[PDB]
Amino acid sequence: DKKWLGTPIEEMRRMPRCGIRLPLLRPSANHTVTIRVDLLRAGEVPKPFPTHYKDLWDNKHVKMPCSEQNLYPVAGSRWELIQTALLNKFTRPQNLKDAILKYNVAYSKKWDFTALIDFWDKVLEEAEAQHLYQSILPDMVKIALCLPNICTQPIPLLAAAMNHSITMSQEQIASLLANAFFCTFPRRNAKMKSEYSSYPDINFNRLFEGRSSRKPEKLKTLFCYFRRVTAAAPTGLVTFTRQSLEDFPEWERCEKPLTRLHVTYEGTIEENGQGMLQVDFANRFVGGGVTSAGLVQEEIRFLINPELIISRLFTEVLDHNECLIITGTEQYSEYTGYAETYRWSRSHEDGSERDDWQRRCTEIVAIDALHFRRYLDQFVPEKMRRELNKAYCGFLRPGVSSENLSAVATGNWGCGAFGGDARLKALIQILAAAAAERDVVYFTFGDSELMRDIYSMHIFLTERKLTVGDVYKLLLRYYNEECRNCSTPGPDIKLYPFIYHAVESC
Ligand SMILES: Nc1ncnc2c1ncn2[C@@H]1O[C@H](COP(=O)(O)OP(=O)(O)OC[C@@H]2C[C@@H](O)CN2)[C@@H](O)[C@H]1O
Repeated sequence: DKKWLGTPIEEMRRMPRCGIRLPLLRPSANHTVTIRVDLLRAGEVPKPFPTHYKDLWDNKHVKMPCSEQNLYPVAGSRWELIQTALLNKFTRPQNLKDAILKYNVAYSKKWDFTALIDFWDKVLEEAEAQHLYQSILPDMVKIALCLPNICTQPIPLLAAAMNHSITMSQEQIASLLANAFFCTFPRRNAKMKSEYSSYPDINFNRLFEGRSSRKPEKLKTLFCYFRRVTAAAPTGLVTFTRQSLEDFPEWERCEKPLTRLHVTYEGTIEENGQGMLQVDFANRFVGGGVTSAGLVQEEIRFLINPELIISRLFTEVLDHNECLIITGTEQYSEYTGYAETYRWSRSHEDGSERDDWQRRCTEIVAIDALHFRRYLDQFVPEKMRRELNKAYCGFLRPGVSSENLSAVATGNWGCGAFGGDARLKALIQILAAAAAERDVVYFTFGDSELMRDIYSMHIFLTERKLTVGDVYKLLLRYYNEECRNCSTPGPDIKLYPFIYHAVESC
């Protein structure tokens, strides 16, 4: 045999149908809202609040390109320079390189534009190139230069240990991302920077470097988005929430029972996870290498739903106890392949319903696993506890009862690029979801043996009525008996065989 095992997917909970009704949208101490809630209507472009541009240039807010404090030593206005540079007509790729470098002179040797030049000159056909420089690029410039009429309210940084939300319009995000494309955000470039060293890259200069064969596919994917959002203004909202928990369960003592499992070797988190909490296998610097050379699970999601990318403008590097939750991003592209075989396939028309805040009914959580360079390192209790607490923070929704929480749509978190063991991580996610009172929908991404192994272990543990704490104690025993005093690189016996023996022996 079967393509899926466990509980039928029809019997799992989904949004917004399992959704609480939303409370009224309102600005508060822990929620920044950048549009007029009183004027928010389905099918209408949201109105910025406030009506006129207000600037903050300080250690707690985004440094906007259009700030009067964005100055260049000649002090002149850098925003005036950006406007003059970008309002020239482009007919050849050198023109675009030269424009970006007019307000980035310190990087005129360091930033390579080979990928941009090759895309324009050596990938596109003539009519496609013409469309790019006659239509798409000038439309992008115009939405970028409208920034102070669109993003009128200062955007707070979602800094370390903040529990805070930002809700902004898809139109505001389009203007911001056009700016990132033209690399206009100040103080976000120097490799020896201080203020923003703990923030991800936002400006898109590394998208334009080198000769990776995947750069044309990343550019096709982003130009699909920019072509659609400059042609017809998008009408919905997107919320970005930083969440930080203080109190974690005492896992060894947790008496909660396991929840339900559906596990399948067909399908993906993004297509088969509708109405479910969709996991992003993140970097602690959210978005990973999306605007540089990365092209695995996180980067692909950030390309096909590009509104995710703007999280990099204001989300500080995640600590152990933190996650980011993004609600309302839209899917603009379809893809084939993965990593070095990734291709843009076509435009996607998102058919998601919107909630009462005009957000697409798509909820994504970024949780970063640890990057293990040795196999045995992940079985150390400290490290197991770390992964449990991370996943718990991602799954937990303080205030909300269990019957209003959708299933988690997840899979082989930490077990590709980050070197984790899928059988351990599967159990870690099962326990975290149990403590958060959510069911699990687990995609094994073509591994049919792994599907049968996860199913068999879950139903073994469930039938014996083992608690979260019972299971965690078995993890601690595997560590003590097979890993702690182990000389060799791999242990003598595997986790699942150990568990079956320990329980059946008792
Ligand atoms: N779309 C997908 N749906 C379900 N599973 C997927 C999907 N895409 C990839 N996978 C599976 O998930 C595994 C792990 O994906 P990776 O992206 O390598 O994740 P992980 O090891 O946590 O690496 C984290 C870093 C940090 C990110 O910025 C970039 N990659 C892959 O080896 C596949 O088996």
